[PDB]
Amino acid sequence: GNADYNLTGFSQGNTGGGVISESNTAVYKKVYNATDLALALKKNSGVKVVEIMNDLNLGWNEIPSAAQTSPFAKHNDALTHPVLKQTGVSKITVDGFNGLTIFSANGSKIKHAAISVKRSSNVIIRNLEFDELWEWDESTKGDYDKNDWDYITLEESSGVWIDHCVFNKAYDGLVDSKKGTSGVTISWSTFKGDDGSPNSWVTRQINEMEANKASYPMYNYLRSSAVGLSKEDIIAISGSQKKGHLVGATSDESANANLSITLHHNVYKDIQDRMPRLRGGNAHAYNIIMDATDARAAQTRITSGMAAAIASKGYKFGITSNGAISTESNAVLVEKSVIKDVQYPVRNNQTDPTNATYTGKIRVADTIYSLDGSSFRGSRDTAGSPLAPVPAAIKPFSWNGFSILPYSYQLDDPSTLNARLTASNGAGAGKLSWSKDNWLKTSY
Amino acid sequence: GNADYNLTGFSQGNTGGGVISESNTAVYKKVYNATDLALALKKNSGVKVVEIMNDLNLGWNEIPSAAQTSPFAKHNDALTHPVLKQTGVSKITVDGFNGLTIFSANGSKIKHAAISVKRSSNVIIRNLEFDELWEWDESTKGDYDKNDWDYITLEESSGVWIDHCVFNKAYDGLVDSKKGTSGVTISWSTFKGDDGSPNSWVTRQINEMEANKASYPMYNYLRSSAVGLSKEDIIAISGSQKKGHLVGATSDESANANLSITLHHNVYKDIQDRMPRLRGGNAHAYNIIMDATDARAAQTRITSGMAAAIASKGYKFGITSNGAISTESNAVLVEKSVIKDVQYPVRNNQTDPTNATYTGKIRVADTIYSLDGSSFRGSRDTAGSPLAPVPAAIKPFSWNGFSILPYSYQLDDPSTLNARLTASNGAGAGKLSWSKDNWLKTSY
Repeated sequence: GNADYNLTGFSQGNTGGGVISESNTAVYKKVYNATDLALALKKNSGVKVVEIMNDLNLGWNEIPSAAQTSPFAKHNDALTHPVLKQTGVSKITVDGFNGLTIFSANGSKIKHAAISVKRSSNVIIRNLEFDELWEWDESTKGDYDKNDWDYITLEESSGVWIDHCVFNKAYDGLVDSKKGTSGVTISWSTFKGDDGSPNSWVTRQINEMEANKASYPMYNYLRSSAVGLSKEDIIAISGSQKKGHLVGATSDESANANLSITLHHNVYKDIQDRMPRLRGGNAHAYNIIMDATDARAAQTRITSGMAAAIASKGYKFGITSNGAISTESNAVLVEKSVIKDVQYPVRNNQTDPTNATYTGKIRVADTIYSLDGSSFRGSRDTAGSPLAPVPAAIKPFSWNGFSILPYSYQLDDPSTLNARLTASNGAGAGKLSWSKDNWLKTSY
Repeated sequence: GNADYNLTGFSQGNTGGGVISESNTAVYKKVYNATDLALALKKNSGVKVVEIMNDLNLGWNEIPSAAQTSPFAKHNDALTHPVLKQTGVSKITVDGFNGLTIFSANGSKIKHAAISVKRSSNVIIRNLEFDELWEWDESTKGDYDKNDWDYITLEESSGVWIDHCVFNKAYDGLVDSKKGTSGVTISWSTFKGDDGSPNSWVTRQINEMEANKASYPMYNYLRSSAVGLSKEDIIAISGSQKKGHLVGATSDESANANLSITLHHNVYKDIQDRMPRLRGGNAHAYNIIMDATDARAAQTRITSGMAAAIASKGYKFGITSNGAISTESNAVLVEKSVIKDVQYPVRNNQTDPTNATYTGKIRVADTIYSLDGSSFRGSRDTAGSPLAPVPAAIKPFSWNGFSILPYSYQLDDPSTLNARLTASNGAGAGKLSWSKDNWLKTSY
């Protein structure tokens, strides 16, 4: 039952904005447009609950002039997506809030904006879908290093629960946790790539370039006889999301040791990397799914000779196939999860395998794994395990600062997890239909 | 002016155990004896603040039986000091801590024990004096290569602030940083030798040998007609501390590139060497004093013919006169400091001056220097400077991995620095008397 939906993990104790009546207009704000949101989330507003009432199109050029002020700012410019070049892209900074809930009753969408949570505590964000924050990268040749658009970034914050949300493609990260942010739980959420339908977000981006190839040199090269990718090939390869969760963004900073995050009952569908990528702190994932089936299929479209031609011109275009990554003395435990078609599911050092300073600790327990039709269920520790950490000499697993995790939690069997998380009442926004006061609660 | 006491430098971002009330007994431990310390510093104890309440005598043979267990272990045996042969010497290993402050309210002493910090992050150590961890070396003939007793060793750790501490003689090093440890600041601290008073620690060691000369072949040789040193001469020459800070202990290890350390507002009185000695990484010293006046005086007791007689028998006994040393592609900047009676204040290659791989980068900016009554104020780099790096071909200075230091800081003028640091509210333990909660803070 509904206790399956309880707050668990490192965000334990977070009550957000509390249980507040919708009639308490001073502290419960119903948001219908960008101006309402700007007024509600203005620093020191004192607002405790923000109810998003409908989809919000929050790009810098489409919002009312009254909304073009803190907490909204113009983000880095859209350079390539025909829609985003019109709408613009905003960055909305939630700063200094202590005890805040942002939710919608029926899975409203947040489009064309990044959210940054800074210097805040006890923030709950639930039942929202995040979309239309990706575009093709010409400027940095496939590296996605310019726009810096991420759906949610947490900085120097404490106690954050993101739950029953859905995230689509992003130029950079989906949910990143930085600058010592502690007490994060992300649960019951869907992270997915583009599905390649004929009017998909990615297809719309590619169709624009196909009609004007000379204006997009990387795209033009990929389509040219030097490489030989079809437009359909490029849509398929571009469908998967390049980056999941960056937990600790700067190398060898001691504030990273304070990062803590729990991921559970989430689906990561065609996410190429960072589930999570950790530096220094403590991350626990249980009952998650990393299903990279479509990304793995897309990789079949790039042969070795094509890959050589792509890289020979300095372009990055292809499929990364990573799962969980622990670096820089971090601790990651994955348990009772399902991993499909991820080639390197368990990584312990990204920077220099013979420099132990860059190695993290990582362990996987009772997890189902499949690669190209293989079948394994077990741990990272048994001889020959396909979940063994690579590539550095292994640092024996232990948490950082405690012997056992400081919370209890309920575990499902991984063999039935895919059915549960992909059901009509599974992970994501707009799946759970109950009275809206339930979105303010943290246990059932 | 309490902001003068702010945490700065590479340990920025370290908050230690945080602000915790002394009434919060689960995580704030008052330590009166070795057993209390052993319980508080046991791996995974979860303790955040350790308040040392009084001087601690922590030798392996003097502590309670209940304290003879991890995190305490027996160190290498005392072979020569009459006191240490009775008390024994312990090694206390702080392992796996994240966010820990160890302090005392009034400058309590830690005696007869080495502290090793391993695999830890965000550690603060303040207002403690470290003493009685030196003895005469017969076994390695003056090399001090056997006992391996150091007051503090940091290994594979991140974020360490040592501040308002005092260090006396040690067999080996005072504070060493190893195995890729980064984010270290040492500030407002005193490092001093023995003062040669009639019951000083060094005098007690020499008196024991004077009464039993045949049992100490090196001491006996030095006193013999082959050399002609008096007991008083040997006490004076032994008074200075041989080694300061070893930052990177193994030649050409890739983890050395990750070492970072800031030294500031410290006094190094009669320290012969290693202020700091760096391999590979980055070290910044500002507003420090290296005052080797008494060591320089002691050197006058060894004439050329005496020195030749000492060396001819394979003994090392004398006065090294080094300051800051950068090796193996490391970067050391010293600025706004005072250096007195150090003959070789700036060194760039200890292992083989004809091999550039062993040369480090080093620069000194606006520093006051005096040798045998001379007077200079200036930099490393100007013609005829007595602060020029020796002895290898000079590598142009630059930091490793960054262009400018990743932190901001205020510089005092070196002309008033000696007065400031040797004042009643100057560097060292037992010097600041403010309410004890101030020892937990990192800014003022």
